[PDB]
Amino acid sequence: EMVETVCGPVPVEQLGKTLIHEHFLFGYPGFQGDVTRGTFREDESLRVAVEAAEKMKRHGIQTVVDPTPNDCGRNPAFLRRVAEETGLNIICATGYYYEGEGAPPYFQFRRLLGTAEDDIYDMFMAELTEGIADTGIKAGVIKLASSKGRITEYEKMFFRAAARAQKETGAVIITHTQEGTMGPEQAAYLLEHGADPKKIVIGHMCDNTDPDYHRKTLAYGVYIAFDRFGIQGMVGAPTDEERVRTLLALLRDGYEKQIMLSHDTVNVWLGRPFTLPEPFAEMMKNWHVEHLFVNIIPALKNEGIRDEVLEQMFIGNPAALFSA
Amino acid sequence: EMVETVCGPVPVEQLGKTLIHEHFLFGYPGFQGDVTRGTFREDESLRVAVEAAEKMKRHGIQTVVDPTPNDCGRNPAFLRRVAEETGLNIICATGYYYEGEGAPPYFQFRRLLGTAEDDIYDMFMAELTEGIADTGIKAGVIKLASSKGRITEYEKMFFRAAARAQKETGAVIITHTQEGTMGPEQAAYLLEHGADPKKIVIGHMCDNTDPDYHRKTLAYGVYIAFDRFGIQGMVGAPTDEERVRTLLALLRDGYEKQIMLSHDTVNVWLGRPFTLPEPFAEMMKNWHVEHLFVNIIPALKNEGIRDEVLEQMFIGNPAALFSA
Ligand SMILES: [Co+2]
Ligand SMILES: [Co+2]
Ligand SMILES: [Co+2]
Ligand SMILES: [Co+2]
Repeated sequence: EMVETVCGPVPVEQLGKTLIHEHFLFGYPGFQGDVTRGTFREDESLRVAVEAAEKMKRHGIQTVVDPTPNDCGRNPAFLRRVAEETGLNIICATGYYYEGEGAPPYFQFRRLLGTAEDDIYDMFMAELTEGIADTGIKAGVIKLASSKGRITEYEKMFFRAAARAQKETGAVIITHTQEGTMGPEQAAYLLEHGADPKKIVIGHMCDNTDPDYHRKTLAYGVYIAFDRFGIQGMVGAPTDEERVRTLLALLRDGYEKQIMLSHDTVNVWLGRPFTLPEPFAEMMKNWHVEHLFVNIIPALKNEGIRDEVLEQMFIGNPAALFSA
Repeated sequence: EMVETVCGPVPVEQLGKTLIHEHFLFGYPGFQGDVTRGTFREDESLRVAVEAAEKMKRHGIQTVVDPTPNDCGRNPAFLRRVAEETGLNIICATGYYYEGEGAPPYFQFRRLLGTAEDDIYDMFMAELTEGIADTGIKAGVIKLASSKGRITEYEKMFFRAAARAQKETGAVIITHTQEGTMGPEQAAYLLEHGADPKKIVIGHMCDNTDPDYHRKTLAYGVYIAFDRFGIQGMVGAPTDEERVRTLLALLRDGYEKQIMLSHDTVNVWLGRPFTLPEPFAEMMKNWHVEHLFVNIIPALKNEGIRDEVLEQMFIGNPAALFSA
């Protein structure tokens, strides 16, 4: 009946309205090497992160799951500062990213030593049950990620280790899927290694616009997340209009007890600042923590989606997910 | 007349006996994610690094070039602690590793933004002429690295930026070659982009046992390094016996003014500790900073190599390399 947050154990019944997937900080692996020109400005970063948290609170959000991977600049102590300042519950993750935006050399080397999968399991257990570094903060979810059209040999080590850790702890698993691929495959592979579908959220499912793909994933009894609302503009990637269309089809089928919504925001980028080209920037303008509440939810309600269904997704589902 | 060390400017004439390629600290990208079980313990690490420095001093070494890449745990302030304690000159690098043991996502993303190559040049210039982070330490070399059988599109950004920075600063370039490939190609590519061959060291040349490959590289007028003595058994390394065989062939051809020797030690590993299996462990037993002096140099002298040739490699060559 408890979940580990960056401020310690909190009753699951008190989580309330939740965003299942947002980042306060995030950096692409390699950002650390660009420290001279891409300094981490902690004060300004905290101010921005706190402002984001306050924007969430204004729409009734009480809890955020921040699944920033261990190799992507995860900073539990920083998250704790945000939570202490705002009263928001923040749940962090233990896990590594997928190969293309991860840092595989370290555990690839340990794989050559023959200990990598066991080391990963040990890491998960340490961070779920003991604490991260010297912070005293425990992770509340395991973050998994796969590549485009493939769960690689490297990635599979983490999947297997995650299943082992989940069996021992009852921990929630949150995943990344790449470019609308591998949803059913992730669910199937985790379940074959004994993971509990009621403790799994298959992420970035909104990237795929074919509802049959979602239904294949939902068939495993897992949660799915439409967690990238506001991200638009890349070549073959979907629009919010497409995301909403897909979501409406699944709600019509009665899948609301398996669906959660988020934005996958990056409120503070680690490394050097950057700007997107003007056409791309305009397309990305809705990518912020208020977008679900100001734009998407009103659109769902315009289509006749009832408040009880919306409450199921934002309140009921996180409560059920984190409950034994 | 001067080179930047971790303790500031030192006259090139005062560098004396030098090891061209050793790591006080090193981690494979991703080590940061295993912080809980693999925390950097600074007091013990400093004790070990200081001991390594004292071992090198006992054999007359006055200077070490530590080319730890920016994405592999480079810590200039730590190197400065070692140097302040021991009086050893330590010269550090600016650069990123090759793809397979690097963290490319960050600069791959900036390549997509259209700024990466200019950003890398900016970083090199900042770190060579201003300082690394808030340390006040300037790098004295640029570290470059290529993959097996090719210099990738990613890697080439760094090669071009390095040639540009060299033209501007006169900085020395130190390279990594992967599995005995791309020696000639690196030299050719750098010179094509205006780099000075008398300021370039093509590294890991000892991995290749065909002296024609070395002669092809040497014809560009660059330095080469047999810089991995002690590494045998693993990663396809030749044996030290094979390294010595190749080296003797080149010294007898009269190439001593273009050759330098080192071990490429990792004195303190970043991340979780590890042990090699007993067969591998035994093969790697000589991989330490005293090996060239206790074992290899005596083997060379047993093969008729004179003190004047040895002094050319360890004293004359580094002095020439770092001189205008
Ligand atoms: Co993701
Ligand atoms: Co994310
Ligand atoms: Co190397
Ligand atoms: Co090295």
